[PDB]
Amino acid sequence: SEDYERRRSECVSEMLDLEKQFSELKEKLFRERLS
Amino acid sequence: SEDYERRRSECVSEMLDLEKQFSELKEKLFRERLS
Amino acid sequence: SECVSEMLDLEKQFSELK
Amino acid sequence: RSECVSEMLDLEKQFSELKEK
Amino acid sequence: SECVSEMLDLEKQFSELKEKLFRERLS
Amino acid sequence: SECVSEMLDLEKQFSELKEKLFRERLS
Amino acid sequence: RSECVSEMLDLEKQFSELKEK
Amino acid sequence: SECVSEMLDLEKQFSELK
Ligand SMILES: [Cl-]
Ligand SMILES: [Cl-]
Repeated sequence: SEDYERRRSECVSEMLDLEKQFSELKEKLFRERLS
Repeated sequence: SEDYERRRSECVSEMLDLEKQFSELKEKLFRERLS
Repeated sequence: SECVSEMLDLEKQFSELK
Repeated sequence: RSECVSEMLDLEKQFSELKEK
Repeated sequence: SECVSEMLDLEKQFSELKEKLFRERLS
Repeated sequence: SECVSEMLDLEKQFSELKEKLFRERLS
Repeated sequence: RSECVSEMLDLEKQFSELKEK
Repeated sequence: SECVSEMLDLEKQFSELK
């Protein structure tokens, strides 16, 4: 058997994590460029 | 006299605030669309 | 500030939208 | 009636001003 | 109206700048 | 290499989806 | 040598898979 | 998970980039 939704969620959570790192960098660059 | 940099910073801070509201909505929509 | 009062208006409208 | 437009326009210009140079 | 199309115009400018900054800091 | 051009490709897909979602939830 | 490319490709496909339907 | 191990690699490379 395969816990398809558990596995899906672990993958989603990693993508969310990487995308929040990208976003944090974009927000830093935005604030630095305007300040 | 005009505290040009103080005034500039208050304007910048508001723009940062509005843009963080927009970002929070985009992040909510992203997570909901992937989950 | 004009920049600040207008942004506050915009922040309010974005809140109401949501 | 129509700050939406007027305000957007002004804030658009202020944003260009802030990210210049 | 709570300014929707104009709010979109502005958010678009912010997002375009963020994408350009990211690409530049990295490229 | 720490994968830079490929990291940009992916971030671009994420940002494009976020812009589409925002526009849709609001339009 | 080159997971960068291979990994990007796989994760690109996984991202399309996740946002489908 | 393949998705997870690859993402962790990508997260590490993004950290190293910074
Ligand atoms: Cl399992
Ligand atoms: Cl003053």
